[PDB]
Amino acid sequence: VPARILDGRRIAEDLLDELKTRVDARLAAGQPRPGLAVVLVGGDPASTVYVRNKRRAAEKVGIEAFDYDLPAGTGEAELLSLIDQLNADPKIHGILVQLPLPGIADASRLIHRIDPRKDVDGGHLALREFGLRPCTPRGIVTLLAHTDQPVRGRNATIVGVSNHVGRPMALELLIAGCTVSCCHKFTPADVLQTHVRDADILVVAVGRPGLIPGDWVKPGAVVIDVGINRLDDGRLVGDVGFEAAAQRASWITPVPGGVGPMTVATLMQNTIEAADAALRR
Repeated sequence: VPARILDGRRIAEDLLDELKTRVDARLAAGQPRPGLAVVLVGGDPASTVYVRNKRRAAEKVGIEAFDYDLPAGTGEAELLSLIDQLNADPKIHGILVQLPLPGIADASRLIHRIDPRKDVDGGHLALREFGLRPCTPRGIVTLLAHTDQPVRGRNATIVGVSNHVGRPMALELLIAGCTVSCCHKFTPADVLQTHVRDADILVVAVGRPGLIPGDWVKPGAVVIDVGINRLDDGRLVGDVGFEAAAQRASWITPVPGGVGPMTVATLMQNTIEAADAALRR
């Protein structure tokens, strides 16, 4: 695609650096290093990769990763037993169990057994993967700073299903000097089209496939499409027609799919928050 890929990688790296600073400040203050148990059952290739990315993120931050790789065919009973052991171990601050578990379609009883104070994992929109949860309102500017595209003086359009997720992004773009328009899922299609066609910065957070045909995208635009729509046939698409969009945009977010680095980095952040919460009573 002539458009470059605007993905979670650099915002993740930045967050891991910040998290390593926090773990160092904890160790400077005599506190334990946070421990993360990551459980993998079986040898599914994608899962093995996901778990390796988690453990590697953990080591990069200085969290001690305690690895449990268990054979396929391990039953619910043995997993509950393991979980109970991790629950009881004071050096373990967070517990992640990698899904899916071979032969255990419903993982609910296992997930619920994880002590809530160690439940560090705990979605029609890929907000977490792009640092665009409402609780991180500076996210959209951080993401755009990892393009080579100007912000100030440019036209931004935000297409949102809730006023609530769009509002902090609209706001940060206003403060960054953008001329901003907010369109709702109910905005008439012709009006929507007009505002997409004018947008150098396009943020789409609706969760409806096909909402924005790719050819509407302004040449040179930054397209940030966080919808995650599961189609009829299993496939994942965003709210924007990716192939058509990617011939016009200067930067575009990737087709959703898999577990990106920013999600993993946020799991490390949750681990350190859990370890920090445990120093109370």
